[PDB]
Amino acid sequence: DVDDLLDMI
Repeated sequence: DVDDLLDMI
């Protein structure tokens, strides 16, 4: 989840 949100950044 965290990695995908980081990419969302």
